[PDB]
Amino acid sequence: SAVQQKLAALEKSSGGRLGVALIDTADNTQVLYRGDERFPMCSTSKVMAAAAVLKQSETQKQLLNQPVEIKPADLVNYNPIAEKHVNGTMTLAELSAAALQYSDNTAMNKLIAQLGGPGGVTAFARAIGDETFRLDRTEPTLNTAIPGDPRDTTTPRAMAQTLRQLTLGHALGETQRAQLVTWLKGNTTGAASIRAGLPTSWTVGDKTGSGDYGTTNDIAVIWPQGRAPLVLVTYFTQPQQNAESRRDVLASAARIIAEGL
Ligand SMILES: *[B@@]1([O])O[C][C]([C][O])O1
Repeated sequence: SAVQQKLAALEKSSGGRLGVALIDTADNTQVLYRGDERFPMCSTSKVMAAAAVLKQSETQKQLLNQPVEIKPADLVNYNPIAEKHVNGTMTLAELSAAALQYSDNTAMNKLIAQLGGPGGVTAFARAIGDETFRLDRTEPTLNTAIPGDPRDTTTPRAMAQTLRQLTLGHALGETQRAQLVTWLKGNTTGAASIRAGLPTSWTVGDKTGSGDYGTTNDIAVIWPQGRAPLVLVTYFTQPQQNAESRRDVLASAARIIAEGL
């Protein structure tokens, strides 16, 4: 299609490897580019950890209000919110929000611990029908994004389907789904990524990711004004370990997708 030709051209111009999956929930049509290739998730994996904790809260009704102590040893490489609460506590809701809206890595590690390790996050993916997602490591090493390494990867197709189920479907209870959507819509890290390629009037909830090898990711639910929502996953990684982030590629891919509608 026109869109696949434009995405291939964008990829060629960028020097890296681009993966895209769009689900249009109007007709459940899909647009895929490298849709079944594995990409390092980096921080887009935080959506799965937060959703797994939300799923737990369907039975443990007060779980999100449980205080979790932030100790100095807990701090890793990027902890914008957790740093503000060292030697104090954050609730699981606050940690989930921090992981999602600020990409706080300490928050992610506390969520992983709550789930019993990376295998607990992966188990939740399996439980909602995602056979592709795998979380193997904690922060910060899950961002190494080594070419060919299957650890901490998923495919665009799988992540788009899972994000659809979590936000628009019923993998979560009604209050939990609404909470997740609220958290994603409040993301603070996404302005230069998918959002930048879309009409300013569209509502977007997204989670970015970045890692080594210039890995630059964003996964989004998009609510166009007067139109069924869309789920868009854009993964990008580069051949040089020290490559710079390329959020503009994700913006451009979103723009190309949006043109085709
Ligand atoms: B994710 O990818 O988003 C930011 C943090 C930095 O390590 O991880």
